[PDB]
Amino acid sequence: SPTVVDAVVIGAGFGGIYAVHKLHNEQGLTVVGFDKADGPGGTWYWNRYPGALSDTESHLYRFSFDRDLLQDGTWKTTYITQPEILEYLESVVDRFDLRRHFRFGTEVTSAIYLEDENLWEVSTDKGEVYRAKYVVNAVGLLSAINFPDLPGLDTFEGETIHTAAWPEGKNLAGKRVGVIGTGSTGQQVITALAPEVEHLTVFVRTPQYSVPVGNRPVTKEQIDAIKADYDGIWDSVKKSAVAFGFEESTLPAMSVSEEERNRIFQEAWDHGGGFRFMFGTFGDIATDEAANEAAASFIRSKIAEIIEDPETARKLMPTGLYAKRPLCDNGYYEVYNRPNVEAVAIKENPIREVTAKGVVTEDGVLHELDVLVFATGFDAVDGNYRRIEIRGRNGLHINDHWDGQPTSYLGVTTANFPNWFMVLGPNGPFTNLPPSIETQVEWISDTVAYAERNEIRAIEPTPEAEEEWTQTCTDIANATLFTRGDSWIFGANVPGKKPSVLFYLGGLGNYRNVLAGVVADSYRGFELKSA
Ligand SMILES: Cc1cc2nc3c(=O)[nH]c(=O)nc-3n(C[C@H](O)[C@H](O)[C@H](O)COP(=O)(O)OP(=O)(O)OC[C@H]3O[C@@H](n4cnc5c(N)ncnc54)[C@H](O)[C@@H]3O)c2cc1C
Ligand SMILES: NC(=O)c1ccc[n+]([C@@H]2O[C@H](COP(=O)([O-])OP(=O)(O)OC[C@H]3O[C@@H](n4cnc5c(N)ncnc54)[C@H](OP(=O)(O)O)[C@@H]3O)[C@@H](O)[C@H]2O)c1
Repeated sequence: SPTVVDAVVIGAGFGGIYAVHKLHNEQGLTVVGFDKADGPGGTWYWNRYPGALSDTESHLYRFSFDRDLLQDGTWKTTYITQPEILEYLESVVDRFDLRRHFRFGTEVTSAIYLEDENLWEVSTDKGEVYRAKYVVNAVGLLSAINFPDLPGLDTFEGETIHTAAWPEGKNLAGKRVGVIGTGSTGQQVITALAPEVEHLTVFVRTPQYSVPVGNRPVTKEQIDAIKADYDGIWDSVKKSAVAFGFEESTLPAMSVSEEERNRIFQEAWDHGGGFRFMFGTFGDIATDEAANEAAASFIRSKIAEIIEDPETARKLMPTGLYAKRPLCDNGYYEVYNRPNVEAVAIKENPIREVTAKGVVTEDGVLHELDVLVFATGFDAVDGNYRRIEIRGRNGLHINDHWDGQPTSYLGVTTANFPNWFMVLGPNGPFTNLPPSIETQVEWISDTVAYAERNEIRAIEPTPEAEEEWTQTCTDIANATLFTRGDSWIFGANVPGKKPSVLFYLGGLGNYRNVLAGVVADSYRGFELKSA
């Protein structure tokens, strides 16, 4: 005796919160949501590591769809910490009475399409079964935990924390900590842990490029000036490419004098923001090799000013293309001048084994550790889809459908899987994410309503349309240097995972233009089954 509902939503982050609001409050459908978390927040429920903070400016790292909720927003700094975002997202849940629609502490273990009924059968880890005509997957593009295995790790004194599963209230003051990982998460937790711990050991494998964040206090008059121009601010954001609120440059870097190139880089550096350094200074830093090297070397010279010990600056000096997700920090490079901060270059002096009481290097040197923080990445974009049994038409598994690379049509849809939608699924926009999540959930909500109104019982894309979208994303990505960034953005960070394109990099405005032309062209690329 399964529970019948119109729509199932998986995940209670940004995407699920909004999807439950659109499907129930606006369209009046019966909806059930799920999250293995005990409450809402998604990313910001799980990542409670110290230093966790958004690189989207405070006034734009939030929903834009409700004007009253925009005029009630509050914040203290130019950027916003994890406890502030979790609080904001919880406030959205109470504001729209969404809580009662969500089954928390529950994991969706299977999602099986029943063709003869045109219904999805969704079963959970608690034993309950549901049947729905629509399924909306908001399972998170940076959500499936990546946890590398090390020799003898099952045999260790003390705790092993992956940053995306940090226990609330855990403080490491006065302890002896090691951190592995030098991406955005590692930098934040290294910078936050340095003043409190008595010895920090950073196992650095690939040092990265990072600019100052510039997180400045915000006055009431500043907030009010933003609130009285919210419409135009969001209008410009949604028409732009990366949607961070700053003017995106079209000036080629090597077309100006060396002094002007320096002046522009130094202005962004002093202002702050990783995305602004990459896209707000010149227009070809991500597509022109000479422009990219000008940006990379300017950052290197700054790191050489900061880190006094030249041998310490050597291990932390980033080489190669400036083509990973732009990073910014609250004083990351100054940490290594502290006497109680050690850097270990893992590529020269590798990790050999985890002992009972610490980590041994091929140094013939053990580093004792009360705690070992894992600042490693995510099985990004497609990870949380491959972890569960998703079968569509003819019972074809999602892993067999996504045999090689994960694919979509327009980032929100895939073939053989009718009435089945993805928020931040494969081959979607690469922007400030809340306004791209809103764009997707809005199109998904409008597409369900169109099915309900015109009596369609199954919508799904054609293989021809899906392959056309893959090619469109592949051609655009091949015009950039991100394809050679060697990061999670192209699926190169998980061993066993085959690299591929994973993002449409045409920008949010072009993406929204593509979605609107698809709808106006009577859902071009979509097969409709009626009656
Ligand atoms: C530390 C950090 C900082 C970031 N900073 C920024 C930033 O400044 N700007 C920006 O644009 N983006 C940022 N991001 C990225 C992005 O904005 C967030 O990941 C965003 O909140 C995604 O929202 P979501 O709802 O799509 O997914 P998530 O927040 O990841 O929510 C997915 C949810 O689905 C649940 N789930 C998955 N599978 C199942 C299942 N089988 N059953 C039940 N529940 C399931 C998970 O528990 C999770 O709670 C950051 C990400 C991280 C990790
Ligand atoms: N906006 C924000 O402030 C913010 C903050 C945190 C996260 N994020 C988002 O989340 C993404 C991922 O961030 P993240 O830093 O958690 O992930 P990440 O970019 O994948 O970083 C993983 C780190 O772990 C290292 N590592 C991986 N496997 C290892 C192994 N087997 N042994 C040793 N070291 C290993 C990596 O080194 P290698 O490079 O050598 O592989 C890297 O330094 C970011 O790009 C960003 O989109 C955003």
